[PDB]
Amino acid sequence: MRLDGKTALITGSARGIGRAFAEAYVREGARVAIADINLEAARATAAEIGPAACAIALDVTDQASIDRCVAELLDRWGSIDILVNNAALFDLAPIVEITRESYDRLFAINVSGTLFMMQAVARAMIAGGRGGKIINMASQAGRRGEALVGVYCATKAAVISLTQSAGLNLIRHGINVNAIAPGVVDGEHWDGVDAKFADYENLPRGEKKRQVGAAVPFGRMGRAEDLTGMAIFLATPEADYIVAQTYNVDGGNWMS
Amino acid sequence: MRLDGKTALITGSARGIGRAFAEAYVREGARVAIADINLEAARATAAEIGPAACAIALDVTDQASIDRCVAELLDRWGSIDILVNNAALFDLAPIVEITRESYDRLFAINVSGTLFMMQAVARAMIAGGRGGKIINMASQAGRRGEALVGVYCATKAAVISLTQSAGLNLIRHGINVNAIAPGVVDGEHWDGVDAKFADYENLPRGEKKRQVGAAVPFGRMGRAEDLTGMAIFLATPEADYIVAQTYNVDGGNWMS
Repeated sequence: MRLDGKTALITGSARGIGRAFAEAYVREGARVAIADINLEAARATAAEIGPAACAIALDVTDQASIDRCVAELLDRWGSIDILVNNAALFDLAPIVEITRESYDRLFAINVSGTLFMMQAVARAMIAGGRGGKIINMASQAGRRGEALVGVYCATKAAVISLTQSAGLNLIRHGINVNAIAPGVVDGEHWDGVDAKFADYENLPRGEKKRQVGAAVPFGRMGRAEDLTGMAIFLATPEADYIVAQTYNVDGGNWMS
Repeated sequence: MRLDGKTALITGSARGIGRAFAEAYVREGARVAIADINLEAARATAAEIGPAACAIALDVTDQASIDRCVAELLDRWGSIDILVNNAALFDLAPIVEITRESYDRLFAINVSGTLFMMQAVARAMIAGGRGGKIINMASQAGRRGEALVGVYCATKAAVISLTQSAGLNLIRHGINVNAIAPGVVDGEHWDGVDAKFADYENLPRGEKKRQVGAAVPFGRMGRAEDLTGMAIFLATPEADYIVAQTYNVDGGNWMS
């Protein structure tokens, strides 16, 4: 019970890593909110997790949806103790092929979504008068640029920047802001991603995903379970002195 | 004449640092384009600099304006050898006071403008078949976040990221992409900026501009003349092996 009697809002937690954190958080005695743009999947996951989880519709790109979300949880819980900006989108393409739609969309969700979601919750925490914890999800992509991932990389670099700015600015109110930077995490999305690289680099279908996983010092592609420990640690008082940091949990993929 | 017989498009060069680069490039024997959103000012500076400089209206936030600018210059010069993305906006405010309006502009001009402007000129350079030089303008603000400069810092962090992604992707076509990161450059704009900080941190009017200047290791605030040397160098062949780098020219304000 490392998170006993605490409330956590996790964005884009209907599936993937977001769901993992939710399950882990609940296991530690915390009440979580499965926020997602599709209320169907949200309710499904929330019901699958138990009485400790509840669903709620959220479009991080829409201010109205953001203010509704926060106000509703405030009445159901009385206070939001932890916020995990997990909602994000991925895409890839060389410089000369980047489209305005790719740019517009990734920045709207990855950057804009994280920022205003932070602002909404931070304003509540300040009012609450008892601080809180905010964890952003960066990525190794945000540490260094890549030839075919310009747009995605740039959004993650921005997240790291915002974590530092928010961190220094909000710590005075007792709010810790830090981020976690995963490396290469397995998931179904790798089917198409691999196809993309295979086509962009003249590589056999499936070679890319193989190369990537073998290049990880640890010796394998990431897993959600590799991240939950840190997700929990940063939310405990044993981390009260950790401010505006981005911790890499990537099996050695990148060293910071 | 280190840039003899070359052409350079410099965005937002009607005034400030952008104008200093243009005057310097013209001194090294190059033909330049004073691109600005205000053609009145653009023409004025072009006439002031001489027969080597021409004016042209450009709004880096509008694809149409971007394509027209490149096409026109291609007819006038035949090729664009150098592109300096200098156009940018500055703004500051605590997290809880950041407006969508502030976010929208800065990202539109500082990030979006740099990316698509890069793509347009890169396309031309690749078609040209003889490569080229691209120089982005970063900032110390892109190296680490600040409490009251969240938006601006995030945009510059994204620039550094885009400079790396483009650098790695375009070097294969003979195009060098790098960035310059100035520290605190003196300006009139500092009049209002100082007022802002003075009001935000309970400081005497003018104390902020003083403190910042005194904190620079070198012993004084930046000047446009401090940056021209690096601007020229990165466009010469002595920098052909320099790829995807961001060089700080800040008198020691930040170390990389």
